[PDB]
Amino acid sequence: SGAIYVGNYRVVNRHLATHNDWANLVWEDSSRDLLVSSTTAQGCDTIARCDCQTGVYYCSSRRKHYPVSFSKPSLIFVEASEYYPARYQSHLMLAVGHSEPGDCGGILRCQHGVVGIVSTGGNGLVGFADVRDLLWLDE
Ligand SMILES: NC(=O)[C@H]1CCC(=O)N(Cc2cccc3cc[nH]c23)C1
Ligand SMILES: [Zn+2]
Repeated sequence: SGAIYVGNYRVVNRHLATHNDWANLVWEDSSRDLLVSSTTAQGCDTIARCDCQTGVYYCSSRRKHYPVSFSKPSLIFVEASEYYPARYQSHLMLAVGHSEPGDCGGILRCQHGVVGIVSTGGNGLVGFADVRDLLWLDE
């Protein structure tokens, strides 16, 4: 589980979005596994605007934060799940680290702020949905 709160927006994994998220839909992309909904309260998270390839993510299946090296956003083949058939997910960053499905939503942070959220895993790998290119989150 996990969301990002910047301004009047809430960023969640599209596969974990609620009825409230869908009834206040701002933008969704199934190929990126992202969904953005609108909020009444004002969020304080800082979105990183950078090309950083090192950061720290939160892993709820271990209650720990882990430092990682991750790839630049790209089209990666992702195995079938109960939410999506086997497809290519775009804007995906891979890292060597522990991940379990319930870890989706855990934030990846660098020295400039929030980079993205946990979205894929398996085989000792962890994949993150990049949010740094969504400049409209600060406006
Ligand atoms: N973005 C996607 O396609 C998601 C859809 C829902 C989902 O459970 N997964 C599989 C998955 C995610 C995170 C961690 C692990 C570990 C094993 N399987 C994992 C992928
Ligand atoms: Zn950075």
